[PDB]
Amino acid sequence: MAESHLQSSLITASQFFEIWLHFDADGSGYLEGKELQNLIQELLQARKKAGLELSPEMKTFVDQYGQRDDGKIGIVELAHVLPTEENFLLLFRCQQLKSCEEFMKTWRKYDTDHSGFIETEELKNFLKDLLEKANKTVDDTKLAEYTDLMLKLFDSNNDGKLELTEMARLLPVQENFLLKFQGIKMCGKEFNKAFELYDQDGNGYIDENELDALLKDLCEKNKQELDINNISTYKKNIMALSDGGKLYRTDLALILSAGDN
Repeated sequence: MAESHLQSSLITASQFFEIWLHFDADGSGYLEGKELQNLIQELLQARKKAGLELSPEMKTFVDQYGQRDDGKIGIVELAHVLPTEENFLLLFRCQQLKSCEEFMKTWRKYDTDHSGFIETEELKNFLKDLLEKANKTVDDTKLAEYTDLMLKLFDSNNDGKLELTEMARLLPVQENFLLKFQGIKMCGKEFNKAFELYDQDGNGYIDENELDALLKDLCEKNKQELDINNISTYKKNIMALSDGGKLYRTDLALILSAGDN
């Protein structure tokens, strides 16, 4: 299949997601390291076989990732490795364009007062906002393939909505608190209760401070994913989805919800 779509056309997100899924054996929602040496090995092949020289990015993705055995890649890394959508990717990397933790700040803006996951009509609208960011307005071919990959590659329960791990899979794992935040999954139930704990005034609202008060649990819970150094930062990022410096938990829960859906 790769061999066909890899160097076939500018393939959409589910396709490139499939081609990459081909080697994405551990289905960890990310290409592995060896799988990368195994995938990237198929890339240079898709080129040699499909009669296309390997693009500096594929040949380099291979030169770069051909040794990322102790490394992993998200949807965005592979999204643009293959010529799936040089245009749709503009929003694809919109997560990594300036910041992994910052873009997410914008992800919740349209999320209807930030429900914790975008909607079908909202996310479908969200991609548009991506268009607003790319300053190009990625055509239907760019944003649709995207709109769908958002709710599909992350389909919590298949409602049509969007959670973070999709945006987190297409976002920059490099500094994203999410890739660690997923494993950081306390539990939507502990989220609700801890949050309530952070809700010291009993007002139903958590501010960017409680956020670090949230992380304090987290770092002590997993210094492997939550460092008390970046914890204040982990409080900062969830904050990115909060409301006017005061967070409505519907924004944080998504950061570390086990996947309550």
